[PDB]
Amino acid sequence: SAMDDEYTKLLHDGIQPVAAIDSNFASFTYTPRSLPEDDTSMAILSMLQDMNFINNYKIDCPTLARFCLMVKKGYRDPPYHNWMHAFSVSHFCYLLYKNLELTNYLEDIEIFALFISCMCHDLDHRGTNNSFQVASKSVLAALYSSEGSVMERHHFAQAIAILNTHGCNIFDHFSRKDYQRMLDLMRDIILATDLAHHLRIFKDLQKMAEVGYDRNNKQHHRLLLCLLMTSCDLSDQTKGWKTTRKIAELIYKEFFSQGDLEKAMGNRPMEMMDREKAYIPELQISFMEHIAMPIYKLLQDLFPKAAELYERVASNREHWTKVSHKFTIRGLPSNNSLDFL
Ligand SMILES: Cc1cc([C@H]2CCCN(C(=O)c3ccc4ccccc4c3)C2)n2ncnc2n1
Ligand SMILES: [Mg+2]
Ligand SMILES: [Zn+2]
Repeated sequence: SAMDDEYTKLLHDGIQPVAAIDSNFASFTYTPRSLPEDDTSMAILSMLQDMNFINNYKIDCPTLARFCLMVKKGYRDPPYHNWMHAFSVSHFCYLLYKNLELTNYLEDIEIFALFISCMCHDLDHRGTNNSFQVASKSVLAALYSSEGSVMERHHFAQAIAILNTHGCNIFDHFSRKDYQRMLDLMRDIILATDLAHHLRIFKDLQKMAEVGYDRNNKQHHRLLLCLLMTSCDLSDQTKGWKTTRKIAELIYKEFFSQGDLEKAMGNRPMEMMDREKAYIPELQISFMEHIAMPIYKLLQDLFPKAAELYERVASNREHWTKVSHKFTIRGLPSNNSLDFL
């Protein structure tokens, strides 16, 4: 068994110093997708250690090693919503911790919940979205469609199922009150990853940003955790152009595969999921303008040190404008043939 030897080494070899992963591992310029997948569970432990969660919460090391491997194992391999996505989202949470002084805004247990939620937030994703669950009358829709956020409820339920697996409950020494709090936070934070939920609370986020963050305001904590989660989830867009071009490839491969399935079901896919209609530069510009940029502008409004993130996302949006002309075929194709007509 592969997990078992992986577990044995994770537990008995000791936790690698976070600096040994990469020289700018803690920088907003680092691209966590550069880390070999085989190295990621140890990197999770290193980040947990560096944020002092292992010692502060007296987390059992065998239990933690098992949990981390179980969470990794709990992801399938669609083009985008896979473990490397969850790992990179988790890494960005770590970056927020290291760069933005979250301890001035949030409780320790909230920051811990955010990170664990990042690890778990897309568990068992099947490469299709909430709309598809309903349209395809999936088991997940049968369970959760009446509440909405079908996939996100599933990701949360999967997280709980991992904790309820013998040897994997990293929280089971917590007080009943603290345990209840952690699982409630995980619920809220994972459900916040539904972009429909983000769009619903957007005005509230703006309102919070304009009056000013009040650390004594419980609703402000809740709003901030949502914004931070969303910021982690979309953080691929805060990297260099090469990263975001690759992530566009992954997203649309996943989306177009769904679209093909919808067509086969006799359903007309959304344009962004229809490989015959989707014009990727215009779609990406739309995503950046209408969704990503305002999120990181809000983050900047709240945390001035986050300015560079917004600036990157803005820069990436302008890059799509710049390359768009390359999507139109001028001259002949390289084979000199018009066969594709
Ligand atoms: C890091 C990142 C993550 C994502 C998606 C992840 C899954 C959910 N997403 C959507 O439902 C969604 C919503 C609105 C959209 C509008 C225009 C184009 C695409 C859209 C996609 C976002 N995209 N999509 C494009 N670039 C991304 N970059
Ligand atoms: Mg998700
Ligand atoms: Zn995600």
